[PDB]
Amino acid sequence: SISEKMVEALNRQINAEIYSAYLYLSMASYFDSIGLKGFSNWMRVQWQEELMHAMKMFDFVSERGGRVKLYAVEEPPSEWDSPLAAFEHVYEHEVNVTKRIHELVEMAMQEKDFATYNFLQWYVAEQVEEEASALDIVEKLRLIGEDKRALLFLDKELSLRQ
Amino acid sequence: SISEKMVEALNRQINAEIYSAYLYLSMASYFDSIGLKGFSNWMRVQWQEELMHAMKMFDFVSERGGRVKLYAVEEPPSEWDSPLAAFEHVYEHEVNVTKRIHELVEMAMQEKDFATYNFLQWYVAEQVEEEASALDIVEKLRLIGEDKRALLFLDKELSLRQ
Amino acid sequence: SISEKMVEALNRQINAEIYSAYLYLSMASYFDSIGLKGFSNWMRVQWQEELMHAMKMFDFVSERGGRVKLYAVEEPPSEWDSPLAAFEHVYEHEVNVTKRIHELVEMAMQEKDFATYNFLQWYVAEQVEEEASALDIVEKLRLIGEDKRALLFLDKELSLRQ
Amino acid sequence: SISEKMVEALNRQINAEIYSAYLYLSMASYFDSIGLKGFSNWMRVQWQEELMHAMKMFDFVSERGGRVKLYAVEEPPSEWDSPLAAFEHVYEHEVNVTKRIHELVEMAMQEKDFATYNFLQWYVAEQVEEEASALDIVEKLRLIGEDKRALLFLDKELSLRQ
Amino acid sequence: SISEKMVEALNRQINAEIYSAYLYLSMASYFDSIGLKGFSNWMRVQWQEELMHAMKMFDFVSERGGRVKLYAVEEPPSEWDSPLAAFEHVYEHEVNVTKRIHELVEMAMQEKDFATYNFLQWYVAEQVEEEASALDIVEKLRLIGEDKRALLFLDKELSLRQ
Amino acid sequence: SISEKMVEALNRQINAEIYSAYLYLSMASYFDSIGLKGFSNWMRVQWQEELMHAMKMFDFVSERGGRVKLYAVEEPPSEWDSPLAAFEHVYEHEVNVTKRIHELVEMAMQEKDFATYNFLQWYVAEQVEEEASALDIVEKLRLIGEDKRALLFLDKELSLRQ
Ligand SMILES: [Zn+2]
Ligand SMILES: [Zn+2]
Ligand SMILES: [Zn+2]
Ligand SMILES: [Zn+2]
Ligand SMILES: [Zn+2]
Ligand SMILES: [Zn+2]
Ligand SMILES: [Zn+2]
Ligand SMILES: [Zn+2]
Ligand SMILES: [Zn+2]
Ligand SMILES: [Zn+2]
Ligand SMILES: [Zn+2]
Ligand SMILES: [Zn+2]
Repeated sequence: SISEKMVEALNRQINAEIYSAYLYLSMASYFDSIGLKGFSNWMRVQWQEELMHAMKMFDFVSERGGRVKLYAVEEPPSEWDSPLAAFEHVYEHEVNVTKRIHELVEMAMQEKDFATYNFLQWYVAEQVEEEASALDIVEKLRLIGEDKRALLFLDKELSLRQ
Repeated sequence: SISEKMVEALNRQINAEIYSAYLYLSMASYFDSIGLKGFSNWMRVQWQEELMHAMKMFDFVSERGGRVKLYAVEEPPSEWDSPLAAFEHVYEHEVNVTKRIHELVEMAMQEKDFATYNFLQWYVAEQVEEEASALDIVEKLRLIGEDKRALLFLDKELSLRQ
Repeated sequence: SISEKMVEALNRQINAEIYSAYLYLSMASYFDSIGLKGFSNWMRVQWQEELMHAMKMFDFVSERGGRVKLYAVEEPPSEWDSPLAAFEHVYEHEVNVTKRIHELVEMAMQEKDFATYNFLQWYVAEQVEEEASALDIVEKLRLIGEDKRALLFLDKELSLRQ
Repeated sequence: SISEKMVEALNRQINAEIYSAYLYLSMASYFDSIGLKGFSNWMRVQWQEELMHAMKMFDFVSERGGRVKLYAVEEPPSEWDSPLAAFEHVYEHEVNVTKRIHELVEMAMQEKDFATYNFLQWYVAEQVEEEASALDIVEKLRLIGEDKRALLFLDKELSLRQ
Repeated sequence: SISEKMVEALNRQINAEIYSAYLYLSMASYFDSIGLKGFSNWMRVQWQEELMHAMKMFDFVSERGGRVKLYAVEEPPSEWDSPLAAFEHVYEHEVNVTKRIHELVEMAMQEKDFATYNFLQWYVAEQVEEEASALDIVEKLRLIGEDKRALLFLDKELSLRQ
Repeated sequence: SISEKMVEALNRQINAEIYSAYLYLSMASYFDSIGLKGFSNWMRVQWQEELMHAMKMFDFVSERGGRVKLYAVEEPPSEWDSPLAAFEHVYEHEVNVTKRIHELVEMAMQEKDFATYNFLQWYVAEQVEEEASALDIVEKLRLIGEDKRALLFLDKELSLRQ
């Protein structure tokens, strides 16, 4: 029954989801600059999805009678060494988001805030996919190496994402 | 071929459109906090629309051969004295966005960047609608004054925005 | 931001577009009077179209924050020497309408009223069609000459205008 | 009111568009000859597109009251050293096309020929896509280098163009 | 199989078909200059068709393993004394075309190039229609003489061609 | 512009595909002799399919303007120690065919004969299925050993092939 500490922690996480969106938008611009439009498209859809994660939590906080406060969204990095390094960064970033969602879950249960626990279980399950989807692309890119035809094949797969 | 100056200016405007979106999202939280879900709905539509403004320019910059650089999105104000004050802030903000667009249009003309000039005409037209829509709500709020039943009539009208 | 000078000029042009309509309605009566019901139809369609030209500008003036003032609509002439003379007048009239639109365009450019400038571009494009459509009929009526059978063929063709 | 000079210049551009088509049709022959049917298909589409560009300006010139004069279409080159070299020539050719459309735009601004100026804005925008589309393929071929499997992957992509 | 002799002769016929197209494009501008939009429609459809006759041969040469070489397209005549004179010129040009097609047929057969012989039969049959359609309109214009309504009736009939 | 060398290598592979068919027909007669009419059926289906492989390549060489030259089809072996040994011969024969296909593919790429490369990709993918199908059956026959009912069960399953 929503505490100030919970609302603050969720507002910080709204900020981290928007930051996640903006990181991937910056990667969209990186992949565009190196001609990989399929990879770009993947990042743009991820930036759309992260903003939906944020908005789902924005509505939740407000539905619970809490007040959403918005914080600065930081300037994201703009360059990566390669496609592999970008997706390794996606994976480590998402692993980190996972850690934060788990601390939120533990904070909810500590306060016996069952509505927040139940609402967060959606993110727990979405984090499982985020990490697996990023990891699978890291592994493909590791196999691919410098094979250009394979890089383009993957770029076409990623094109299809909606 | 687009100049570095013109790319930097569009990049700063992409940032101003994202901040616009973010201002409106902050307003949405303010309207929720005062029990005006219709006004809040209107702001949430406007936040999606400003992000569309931003992405149209984001795609144009790279289509032109330029590189988008993303900057920090500043923490927006979070309180307004009244619905009327919020919408006066919307109107003044949009008038100043128009000033920024027109300065872009001038800088394109000065550089004979016909491509950018042409592209920006969409924003010139769009700001006419932005300023009018805001101003119409300011004028209704002035006509309404402190009549709260008429405020809630407007609130219902705005909840219909899609 | 839209100047009083630009408003007044748009208001005079609205008057000119309604007078155009009224001039074509008068020609319609003239063509009925000499048994050319197709020519009459063409003028009735043109009267409806000029009114649409006027209303589009009517809506723009308030959208920009100005106020439309409506002025008297002048009594139009009512006889022409021939179908050709009537259509040469149509063509010259439209040529003069174009000159007036291009003058608004210049006044908007001089004021850096980009909004109004962009809006006027539709009228720019539309006068191209207006001049050519009239001129095509003028040219046919010159080719036709005094051949009344050919005149009536043209009358039946114009009766098809929707 | 459309000037002789502006007519000529537009007639010469109609020629340049037809030659563009023809050059692309030559490149389609070349691509067929080295067994790249997708690249050939892309060039056939582009030949049809350039003729549409030409026919748009052909129609405008007579709609403005001018007279199209048709000039000889020059023999295009028939061979390139590589697919990459053909597409570098596409990009350069389109950048040079853009320069001529922009000169047309200034000649229109200079003569206060707003009607032509406005009609040319379509070609301004279309040259943005024409340059980007060609540069994207140039950059792809530079990434592909000598990898013939990757080249054939790009050849299949380009088959899809309609 | 296909000989260099046969390819050269087909490449020159591809040129002649394109020149046919371009000739008919020139006549389109002529008819447009004298206000006959139906006639001009007919000439634009013919230009499209002649280009299709050309592309059909272009694709055949290439399918047979031959190489299409494109040559310059010569500046067509731009003026005729009358509609009748323009259609007599159509009729005579197509008569000459039919003679060259019959010559190609004979060359194929002398060479025992049975694939080319069979392919050109399409053109044999098509030249039958081309000549007859042109001659039908020549005879119609001959009857019409100076009758203005009859000229305008035929013009409308020709406006229906697609 | 398919080379003489490529044509000869393809003719040799037509001969190899016909011999493949003939080998399998001989294995049909063998399986017939030891009473396994499902195994026989599988071999007759394979004989028919290898003949289709051959005829697809016969048609390709001819469609490219090349000339198919047919060579002697050698006498195949007529006896095998057991069903297991027949299917191991099948397996190793197909692995040998795969190796010949990969050499044709590399010749094609060496010559930049992309139409032959692309055609050959059908055989590359078919050879994957051929090896897998034969190996699956080898593996089942090793598990089977001398178990009479398991052999009969596998025989009935091979009966069903069409
Ligand atoms: Zn997220
Ligand atoms: Zn995520
Ligand atoms: Zn905006
Ligand atoms: Zn806005
Ligand atoms: Zn009008
Ligand atoms: Zn008008
Ligand atoms: Zn073009
Ligand atoms: Zn182009
Ligand atoms: Zn023809
Ligand atoms: Zn013909
Ligand atoms: Zn086979
Ligand atoms: Zn096989």
